[PDB]
Amino acid sequence: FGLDLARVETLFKRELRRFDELHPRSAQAYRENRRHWLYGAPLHWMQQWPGNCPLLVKEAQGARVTDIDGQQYVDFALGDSGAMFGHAQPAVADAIARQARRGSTLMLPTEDSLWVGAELARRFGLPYWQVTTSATDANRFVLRLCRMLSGRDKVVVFNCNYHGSVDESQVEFDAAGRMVPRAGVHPNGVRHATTTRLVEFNDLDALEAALAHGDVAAVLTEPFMTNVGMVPPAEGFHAGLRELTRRHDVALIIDETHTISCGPAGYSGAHGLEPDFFVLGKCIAGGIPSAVWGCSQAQAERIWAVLPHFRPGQAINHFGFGGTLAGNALQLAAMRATFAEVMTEDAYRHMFQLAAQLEAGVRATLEELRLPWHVTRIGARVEYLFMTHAPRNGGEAHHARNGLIEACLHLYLLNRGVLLTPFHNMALTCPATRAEDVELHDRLLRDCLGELL
Amino acid sequence: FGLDLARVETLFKRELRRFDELHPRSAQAYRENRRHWLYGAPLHWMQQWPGNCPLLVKEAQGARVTDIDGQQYVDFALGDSGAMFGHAQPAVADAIARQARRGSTLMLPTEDSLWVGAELARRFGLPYWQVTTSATDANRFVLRLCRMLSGRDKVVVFNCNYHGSVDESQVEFDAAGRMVPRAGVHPNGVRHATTTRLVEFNDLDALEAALAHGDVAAVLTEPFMTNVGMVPPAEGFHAGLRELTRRHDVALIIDETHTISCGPAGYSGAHGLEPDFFVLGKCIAGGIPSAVWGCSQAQAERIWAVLPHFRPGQAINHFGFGGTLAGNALQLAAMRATFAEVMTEDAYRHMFQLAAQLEAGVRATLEELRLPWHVTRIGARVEYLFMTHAPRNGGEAHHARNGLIEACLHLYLLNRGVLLTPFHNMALTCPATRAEDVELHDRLLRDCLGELL
Repeated sequence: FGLDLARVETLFKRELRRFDELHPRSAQAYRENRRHWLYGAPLHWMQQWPGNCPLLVKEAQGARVTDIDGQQYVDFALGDSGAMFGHAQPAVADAIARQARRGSTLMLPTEDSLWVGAELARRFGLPYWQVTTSATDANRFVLRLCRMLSGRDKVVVFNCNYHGSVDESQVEFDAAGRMVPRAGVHPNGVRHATTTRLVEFNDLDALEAALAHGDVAAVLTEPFMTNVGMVPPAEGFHAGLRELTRRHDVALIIDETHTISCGPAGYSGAHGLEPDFFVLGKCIAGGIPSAVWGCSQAQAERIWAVLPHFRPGQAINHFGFGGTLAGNALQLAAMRATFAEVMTEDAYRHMFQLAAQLEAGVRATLEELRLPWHVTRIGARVEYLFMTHAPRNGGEAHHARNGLIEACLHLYLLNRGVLLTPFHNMALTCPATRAEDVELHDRLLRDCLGELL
Repeated sequence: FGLDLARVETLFKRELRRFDELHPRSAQAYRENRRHWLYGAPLHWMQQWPGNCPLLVKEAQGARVTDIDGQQYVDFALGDSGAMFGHAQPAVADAIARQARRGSTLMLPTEDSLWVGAELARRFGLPYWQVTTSATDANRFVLRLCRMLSGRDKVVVFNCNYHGSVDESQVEFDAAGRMVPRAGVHPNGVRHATTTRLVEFNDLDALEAALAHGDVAAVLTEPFMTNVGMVPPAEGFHAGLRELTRRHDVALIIDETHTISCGPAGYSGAHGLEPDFFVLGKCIAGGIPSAVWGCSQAQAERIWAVLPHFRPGQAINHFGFGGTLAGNALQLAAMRATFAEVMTEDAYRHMFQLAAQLEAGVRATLEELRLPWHVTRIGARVEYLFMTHAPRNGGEAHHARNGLIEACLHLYLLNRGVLLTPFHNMALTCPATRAEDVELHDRLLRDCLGELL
């Protein structure tokens, strides 16, 4: 990857010692938290920050975080996109506080549901919506409904996708081109040959061959892959994807949980896509677990004919999906504030300007140092990969990842006051990001890479 | 069932008209919400309230709800248990408001995690914990870990269980005693013979026969069934369940999402159960979607052996579970307030007094009217079933449910100011419930049943 791995290891060890010295109270907290949390924090992913323990946060506002050791950071991680529009957005926090004090969960709608339903249809261009407690659940539930409406059992996913804890998606290609369980993800009692057809992104011939079996209920995809580094769609890919799925009467599900970085209507709105289903989680409810999903009228009519509107006196049933706290008053209040006050054209304009600045800086560093790496931007979200050219598909991209180099870069920045999400080589801008914060990122990355070379 | 169904239909039709007359603004709202929500509200379950639409809530506090028509209710539904300790509990709402203003989701712990971890271990008597965004997810993720640690693929569940949108649980017995997909729940590409063994509750011989195949990773159960009416465990059943699962090296997962009504440490802490895993969602975070799960020391050691603590520089992986907003700062603040200030001995004592009063009142009415029905209480939660004696198992219980009678009783009460969850024949008390609220329930139920007889 253009670096001396011994120099990376040397720097990394020094930065691990620096991390211990700078964050003693977080380290003390980790010793205590390891006594009662299975993985030393409430979520096992939190163990995967670089450094010997996760930081404990004292407070955060906008793009600023302060830890319990008093260290201050500019935050480009933003809750791994859960806080994409910044921490503690005042309209959203105010809406959450107000609604909590007048009922958070009633198993009933409020007036905010009226506003949000109409907003979702206006913004995202599909008429009918539902709310879940996570993007994962939106994907699971849409796939169930697609199986119900179509009578077909298989879902197409793309190699090196991520759609959450959707077990049918947890597959990869092995060296022989066979679909096998994703590395490190147990098959969990699923035989994926019965549930899933796997294809590489940007391969219309392979997609045709998969759909032609006649057993595919849906294609589930990001419109631009973001969970193996960034994989842009090739020229003509979306048009082909849309055409093939129409021809084979296969649902096209577009998951914008990350690609909502592209604009206020997502990638789909910015590029004229025509999804059958649209999924969006992570960032829309101020840090309350939530997602929305939407569908076309044509899909809605097929769903209603296999799951009719409930009749008076009918036997109660969940029908295998929904959730007790899904679509609750608190979620809807937070969503209303987010869509009305936060996810605006002006907000995105600012985010794009700062993200473009960050992208240009990374690119200049990669060019100057002659690294065989590249950087990509989708709106507010910027990521680099350790290969010379943009990947054609997820399988290609996967080879351009490295745990040690990633940990070293991330920790060097962390110890000097910049947080990057540990799961990506990405930076995300929000309305509170300032030009100085981008300059600090840029300088620190350049310093780190220069020390390595 | 001891009622003439034509008389029930007649009363129900009258109450449907009454509902329309009393709630015109909610009906107007429904017409609009059906344009933008697939099932006319954010969550499709909300269509299953009786009456021609779900009520739109204006505000709620404690056990009091006011709708957008200005109608006032006493609430024994409490968000279908999501608001078990009342609406707008002041310490929990204050904690949510405060935390929203200082960072709600950071992909990092806060100091609240220190207190909450220690509290969960103290309260529930298992040492190690994790947080999810729902009870469903806690169940799914525990089952994945049990498959990983055991190398076995099957889960045992009980007929007419409910554990959330856990696909492997969605089975029932047909008329021949064969395991088939649960009515109204599509198999979703699963062949359940490969994932699931089904037994009736309170049947140790059948349980032994299922475990003896050597292919069961776990038994998943409520300790007292609450989702088909109430099915108490028989004398000696828990002792047998614990012993058989030990003998077969099978994990016992106890789901307390409802049975937390039994007391501050759940049914398990009242009755000396020895769960390998303990799951609790719905009510612990003030209406923020959340759940916890805990495991024994012995299970922790087996999990760490298959999924070791993350190492610096290791390649990132979710391993198939967790979620982006799981274990977040906002959830932890709400849980801390709940466990510290809300789920107290005094709260439970109040809840039990009012629930015992409600139970005794229902029973007096059933006995006076000579209905072939019975009522059961587990702590704060009271439910009747349309059969003379407590059911021995879920299959028996399922025959003593009836959509039309249930809708009629629920609507009669709703139109006269008492909310009951539409999915059960249950009433739940909270610290804000008042004696007069119980008296109103008692009188209205007696009036309804008297009109029918």
